[PDB]
Amino acid sequence: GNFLKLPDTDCRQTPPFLVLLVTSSHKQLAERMAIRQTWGKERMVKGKQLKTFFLLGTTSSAAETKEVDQESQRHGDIIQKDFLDVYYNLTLKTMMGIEWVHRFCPQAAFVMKTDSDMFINVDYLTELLLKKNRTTRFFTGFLKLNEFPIRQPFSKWFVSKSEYPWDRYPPFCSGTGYVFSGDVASQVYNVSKSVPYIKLEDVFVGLCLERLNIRLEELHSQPTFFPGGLRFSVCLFRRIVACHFIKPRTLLDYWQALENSRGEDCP
Ligand SMILES: *[C@@H]1O[C@H](CO)[C@@H](O[C@@H]2O[C@H](CO)[C@@H](O)[C@H](O)[C@H]2NC(C)=O)[C@H](O)[C@H]1NC(C)=O
Ligand SMILES: CO[C@@H]1O[C@H](CO)[C@H](O)[C@H](O[C@@H]2O[C@H](CO)[C@@H](O)[C@H](O)[C@H]2NC(C)=O)[C@H]1O
Ligand SMILES: O=c1ccn([C@@H]2O[C@H](COP(=O)(O)OP(=O)(O)O)[C@@H](O)[C@H]2O)c(=O)[nH]1
Ligand SMILES: *[C@@H]1O[C@H](CO[C@@H]2O[C@@H](C)[C@@H](O)[C@@H](O)[C@@H]2O)[C@@H](O)[C@H](O)[C@H]1NC(C)=O
Ligand SMILES: [Mn+2]
Repeated sequence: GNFLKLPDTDCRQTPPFLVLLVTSSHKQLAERMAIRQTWGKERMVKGKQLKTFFLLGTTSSAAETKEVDQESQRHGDIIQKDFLDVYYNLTLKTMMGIEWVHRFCPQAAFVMKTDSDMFINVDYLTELLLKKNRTTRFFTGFLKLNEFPIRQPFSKWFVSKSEYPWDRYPPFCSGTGYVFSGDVASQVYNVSKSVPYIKLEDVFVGLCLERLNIRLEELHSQPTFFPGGLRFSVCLFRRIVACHFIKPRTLLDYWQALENSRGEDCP
């Protein structure tokens, strides 16, 4: 599948319950280390297996290439293919992770694609997934159902009429963090080449899901995904799945907070 790097893992021997696919660029070593020491730490969660992998492309920098090679050797949790790792190549990065699930971890019950600047409560997520009784063609996160392409020309998410010619986008979930049943990876990979390309990964995936007639669903009666970020509180963070706008130092402090208060009860 042209994977310069493959994780040292065997999903047939121990099928994971939840696989985390984390996007980060080569220089963001601090982010990856904070995740590996916090919510990305592999463990049983209510007896369910959690695995964490980092999606990376390639870089022109010889120094960064070397560092990432050493990191892969030392940690074995990097999935890599030869594509220029840049913001407007995030669609390739996403499709690489989905390809990895399809070819090497079709046993995964659930897969979460997430950003590096995020806080994820796998405990609460696992609890909600076990409660949802939705194991096939399932896809959730922060639902974006009536979106219009951004035509403001210097905007990060700007798309020309040539890049996306229609007035509205299909349903999709924030690329900050979305979750799906493992089977969906195979279906998306399968239809990927037939769907109109878009440089925005979450929209691209939304196009594929629409082609597949897979409808987006809310994970819970209450909001659990926060692309806009949140005011921090131990009690609030115990009852959410994902929060954006979290830098590495902050992530470590939040993880420590939750550890320090483990054992107290909340309203
Ligand atoms: C996305 O990554 C692809 C693959 O690396 C980039 O395409 C290559 O661009 C390099 C220059 O960096 C050329 O030398 C190659 O001929 C291209 N190869 C292919 C297969 O296209 C592409 O430029 C990247 N996208 C963006 C927006 O930077
Ligand atoms: C003010 O919030 C922003 O509002 C725009 C619409 O006006 C849009 O909903 C933004 O979400 C982004 O939408 C992009 C496609 O247009 C998508 O590729 C990005 O990943 C979205 N970003 C987030 C944070 O989900 C929204 O931020
Ligand atoms: O070349 C790049 C640029 C960004 N990212 C990742 O893509 C996600 C989105 O980037 P960022 O948070 O900077 O932007 P946002 O989409 O929250 O505006 C993050 O996990 C980044 O680490 C990446 O893997 N490669
Ligand atoms: C998930 O299922 C729980 C167990 O209910 C039993 O099993 C499911 C698969 C159905 O066949 C149901 O008719 C059975 O009684 C429920 O307690 C729980 O509410 C379900 N969760 C949701 C979100 O509906
Ligand atoms: Mn981000």
